[PDB]
Amino acid sequence: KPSVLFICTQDTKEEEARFTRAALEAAGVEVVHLDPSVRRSLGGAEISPEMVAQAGGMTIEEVRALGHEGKCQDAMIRGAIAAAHEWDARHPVSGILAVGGSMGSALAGALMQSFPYGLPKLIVSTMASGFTKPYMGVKDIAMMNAVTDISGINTISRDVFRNAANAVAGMAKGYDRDKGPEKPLVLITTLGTTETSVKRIRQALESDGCEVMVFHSSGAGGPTLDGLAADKDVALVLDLSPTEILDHLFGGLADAGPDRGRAALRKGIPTILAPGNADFIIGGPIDAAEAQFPGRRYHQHNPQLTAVRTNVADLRKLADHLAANVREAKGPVRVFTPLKGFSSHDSETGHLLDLSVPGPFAEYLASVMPGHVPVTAVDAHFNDEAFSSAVIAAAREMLAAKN
Amino acid sequence: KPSVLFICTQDTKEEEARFTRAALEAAGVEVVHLDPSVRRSLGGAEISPEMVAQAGGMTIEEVRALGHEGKCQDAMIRGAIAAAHEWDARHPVSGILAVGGSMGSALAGALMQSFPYGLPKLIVSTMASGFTKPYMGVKDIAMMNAVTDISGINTISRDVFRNAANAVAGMAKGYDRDKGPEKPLVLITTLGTTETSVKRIRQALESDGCEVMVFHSSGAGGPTLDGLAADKDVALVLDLSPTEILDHLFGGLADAGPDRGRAALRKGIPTILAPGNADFIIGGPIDAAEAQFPGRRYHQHNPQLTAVRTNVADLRKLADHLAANVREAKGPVRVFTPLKGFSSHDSETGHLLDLSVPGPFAEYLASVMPGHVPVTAVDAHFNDEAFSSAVIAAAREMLAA
Ligand SMILES: COc1cc(C(C)=O)ccc1O
Ligand SMILES: COc1cc(C(C)=O)ccc1O
Ligand code: NA
Ligand code: NA
Ligand code: NA
Repeated sequence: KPSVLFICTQDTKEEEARFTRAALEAAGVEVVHLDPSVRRSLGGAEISPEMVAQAGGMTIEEVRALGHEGKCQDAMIRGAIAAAHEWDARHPVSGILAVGGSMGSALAGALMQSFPYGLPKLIVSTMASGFTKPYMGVKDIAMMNAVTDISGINTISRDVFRNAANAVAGMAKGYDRDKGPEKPLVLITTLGTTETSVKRIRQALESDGCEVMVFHSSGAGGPTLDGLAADKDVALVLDLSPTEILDHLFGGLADAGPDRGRAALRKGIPTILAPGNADFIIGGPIDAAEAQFPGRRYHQHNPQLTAVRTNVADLRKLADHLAANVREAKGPVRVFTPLKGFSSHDSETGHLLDLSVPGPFAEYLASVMPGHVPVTAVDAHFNDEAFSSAVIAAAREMLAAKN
Repeated sequence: KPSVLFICTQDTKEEEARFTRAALEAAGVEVVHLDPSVRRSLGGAEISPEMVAQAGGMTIEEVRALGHEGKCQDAMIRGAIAAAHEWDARHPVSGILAVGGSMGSALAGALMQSFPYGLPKLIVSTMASGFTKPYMGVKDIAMMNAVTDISGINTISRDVFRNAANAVAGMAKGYDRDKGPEKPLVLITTLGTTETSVKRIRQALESDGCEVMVFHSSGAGGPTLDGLAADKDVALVLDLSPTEILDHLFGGLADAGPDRGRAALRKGIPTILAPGNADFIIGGPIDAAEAQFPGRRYHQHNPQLTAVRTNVADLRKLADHLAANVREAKGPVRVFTPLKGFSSHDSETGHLLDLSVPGPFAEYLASVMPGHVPVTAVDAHFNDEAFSSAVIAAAREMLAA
């Protein structure tokens, strides 16, 4: 029998998970239930909430002690993705089914984007608003809504759950993981403010036959890349947005701890580094951000998040940290850095342009990197075709290397 | 074996269509391929493009010569829906799978919205924008997207098509159309400018246990309601937006011919009429709309569509036509009309407001409707809670009768 990874929190409405798991089993698959609940642990799940938390580096006690709703969701996203790949590496699944509200669907979307293209993936959403919007697109994720007003406002339809179980079971029984052409797996980090070049890079390498995954470097994406680099078969890492490292260095909101970006280097995966988004630290709401980082220029991204302009002194600490990471690398590394700005905020159309910073940064980064890691300073903005073209050419050389 | 209705244009996706059909067959279903192609008519489709066109009342050559995105789409939607329900009438399907771009996905969505809640439904879209947006919400339609750039930009993936076929076959093999309680079926017409009250009406009757289908009355929706009313077990029709009748009278863009709105009445289904959106005729872009409909007032709804303000005389013609239709009714009919405006364009925060029209229109409408059909003039706007509540109360009485 094929195995389906089933993602569903039991702390709310435990009958949804019970019903859907029974419908999967009745349709002829085995179930591995991953339960990322924070409020209560009901039992009956292969991957318990406690296991989920710890896979991400926190005990559930520590997760429950977070006083920040965003950081708490990030911890369970990080844990769920870590636990799912740690499991799949040893016991491969043939499909992923998720049932959740706004937060649970968002967690499932991120997790599903980190599994291979073509693996069956289905989210059953239970919020009245639209489907979740996974980062940079739905990709191959199938979506169904279970909310109906028939028989009562905001009924959660068991007919949808039954249809979803029968669908995923059908897909899983038809799925042949070791089929089709093998596609080298390329992992990329980005923020919205570096998507222009990241999209060009993605499209070029996919055109070559690679499978490219793109992760949002806002607190959980970088850790997803790091987990894949350690536990799955990755051909190339393009760690182009070190937001989570820079925020770690200065107390920003994307802090994901000190080991961000080290895994690929320790595994010896060919890696390209770039300083996308190094023009800002991510602070909180404007009044808090200004209080935490006085005397700077700010851009209010949304009500919760403020881009805080960096300076040369800030980026020398980033350079030092990246150089130390690279000195631990067990495989090849290249570094590319743009001379005319790091993101769309740091641009002629943005609110944080400061052209005095890229030059000194590039010169210092080259001085601290070891001799076997060349730094290429590109006379372009990050989002210029000249910069994506330079990264693409380098990626293609690293992917052409023979065993 | 159960059957799956498979919607896919072969004139642009022939390889994908044959692959996906084969995958459905391998997974143990029979396939009914409905092919709404507009360029070519390739072999193997149960419901050919020619049938899609003619089931709606046009030859495929006539559809091709429209040259016009909206008129072509409306023709193929009307035809695809008529042909699909005609097939299903005698040979019932157990699921619907569609594979298409922007237009094919939208046609599939409209067709799926005219089939019962819970019947397996999956749209695989092939446009880069992602999923299509079915009118007033996805409800029970499942969505996938097959675009990928791997091995070539704007590829569409065999892995996704195979997953989609396996999914719908699995759902169809597990589907029991007789499971659960019967839901009384209620059909409603609307435009975006009457959605505020229609949403309340839908929610109240769904919460009573009804299945409610809602149709956009822009050229294909009304005809879908009429087809269902003629041929299916319908508990109640709320024909609250006679746009397609008004545009037939004046040559507007939602014209769907002379029989719009008659089927439910001729059959005898309990029906409520209202004059939602009677503040405007639908014209084309503003310059052409002014030339077609001179001497009026206009509101540019989007670059393609202009709302052309109606006047007293126009609405007396509409009332005459509605009354003629009602005199043919074989079952209960009631009428509700709002005294403070017919749509969100005809409101204090709308660009077509004319509060001098609803009062005299309501008087005239009552005078030409037969006396056994009540005509209630509500001292509210169409989209006010008082108006939806009046319609809901009458709907409940008519369902209980
Ligand atoms: C959290 O993700 C983002 C934050 C910013 C800021 C804070 O400007 C920009 C782009 C992003 O994708
Ligand atoms: C074609 O559908 C619509 C047209 C209008 C106009 C022409 O104002 C308003 C709402 C609609 O849902
Ligand atoms: Na949940
Ligand atoms: Na549950
Ligand atoms: Na939930």
